[PDB]
Amino acid sequence: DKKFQRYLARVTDIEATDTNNPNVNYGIVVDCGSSGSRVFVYCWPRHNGNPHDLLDIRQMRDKNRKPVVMKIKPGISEFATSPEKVSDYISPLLNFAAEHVPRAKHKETPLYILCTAGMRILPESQQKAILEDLLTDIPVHFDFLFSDSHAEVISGKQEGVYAWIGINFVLGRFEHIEDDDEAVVEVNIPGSESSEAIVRKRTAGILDMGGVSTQIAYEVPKTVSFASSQQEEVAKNLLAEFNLGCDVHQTEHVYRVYVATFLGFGGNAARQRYEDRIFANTIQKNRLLGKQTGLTPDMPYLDPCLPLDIKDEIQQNGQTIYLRGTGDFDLCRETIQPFMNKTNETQTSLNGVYQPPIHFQNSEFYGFSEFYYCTEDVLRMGGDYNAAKFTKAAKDYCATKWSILRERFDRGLYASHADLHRLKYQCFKSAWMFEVFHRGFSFPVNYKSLKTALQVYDKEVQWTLGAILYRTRFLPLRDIQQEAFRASHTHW
Ligand SMILES: *[C@@H]1O[C@H](CO)[C@@H](O[C@@H]2O[C@H](CO)[C@@H](O)[C@H](O)[C@H]2NC(C)=O)[C@H](O)[C@H]1NC(C)=O
Repeated sequence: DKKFQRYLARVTDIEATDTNNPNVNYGIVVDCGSSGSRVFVYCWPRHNGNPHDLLDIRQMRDKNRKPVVMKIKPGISEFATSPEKVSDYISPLLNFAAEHVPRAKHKETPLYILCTAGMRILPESQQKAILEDLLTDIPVHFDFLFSDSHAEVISGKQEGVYAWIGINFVLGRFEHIEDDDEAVVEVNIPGSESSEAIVRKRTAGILDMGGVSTQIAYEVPKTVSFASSQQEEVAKNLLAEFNLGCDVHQTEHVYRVYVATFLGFGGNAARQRYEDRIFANTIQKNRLLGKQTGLTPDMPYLDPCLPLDIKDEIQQNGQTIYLRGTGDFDLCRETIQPFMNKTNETQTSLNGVYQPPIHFQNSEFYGFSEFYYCTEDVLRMGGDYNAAKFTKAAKDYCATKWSILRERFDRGLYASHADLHRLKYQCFKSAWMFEVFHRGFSFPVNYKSLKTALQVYDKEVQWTLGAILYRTRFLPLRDIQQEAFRASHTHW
């Protein structure tokens, strides 16, 4: 009903942004990643004066009814030693934005340049060099609102928060009241009595398993009781407390969000760590004294995490170890358990990192990247996750002879996104996905509220959307509280 209407509205309301309307305002965000940089132009109409409503921010739409986006390579981090050269590298992006945003609105349009992993690993001295060249150079060539705070290297925690804001915004979870169809939660605002709890729309957490890293972000509605003051020190760094509303004295839009990123716990990284131990363990006595030493193709290591009868090899330090897949999904899950790096500490997930309790019976999550590729690309069951249906299909895929899988791949049976790498490593990654989810993060096997997906309302999740939404959160104060800040004239 209201979900279908919102679903239908976002897909069909793509009419080009009316640049001739003086009541539209604009904002610009640059995502400075490692592989490159992208710019997004967002617009919104005048705020309706309701303190409970956020801005109606949307991607700008050109005359062709396309999102106003441009991308360039290879990224800003490459100029670690050429900071003076950086302002010309982002010039194609700002000229692109200046074209679409009306000249009259440039002075009132903010520009935000937020850099992620590419700049995080540079020496701090060189990070500051790049920001300063942008800060001193851009204001002369463009009229956008650009200050020291507008150019920044954001942390991975901030990136997770912004992405969490982005998805919940498009899903309408910050629209309050009219939650008649949607689910609601009881919230304890940080630093407030237990009887001051409020009731508002439940939010959706995000699970993202990339090639290298796995990320998890969700809201912690209820007060958390920590076991140790030290545990709280760790949790401090994994918890974000912010206010999305314009009134700092209201609490309706105050959220506590947990964000954790696990380097080396992505699908591909896990497979590499697994192969590393197979390679290292060649000189273990059990491997040497058996017939799975792996030193020649006639005595290969039998890998249950590979499709049945596939022949693979590990090359490292000039040596070579030969493998043969036995396609045992359940045995693969047991083998890769150690690589989650779980400890015996309570309230911890991967790598012994603290995790706030999840109200599983009253929660929902979206699964991105491998969570979707491992359910859809070959198993063809993306969307609502069901452990029983997934484990069965995953088991059957792994037990299928490599030649049969290979023959089906050539006939086009699988998703057009699936390549031979997907066909080969689906088994390991499906089992890794299953274990990270159900024993890494401890989601119940019967969990019914996970939806794997590639996009939401037929559009990619823009963490830049959560960034613009957070940075512009006070603009509604103009339309609303003009009186509160009226100048007081003195009669001397
Ligand atoms: C998983 O845990 C293992 C240890 O249980 C980590 O391996 C250690 O990494 C440190 C680097 O900080 C080395 O100094 C140790 O020698 C390693 N020990 C062993 C036995 O290899 C490993 O880095 C962890 N994995 C991830 C992805 O964090």
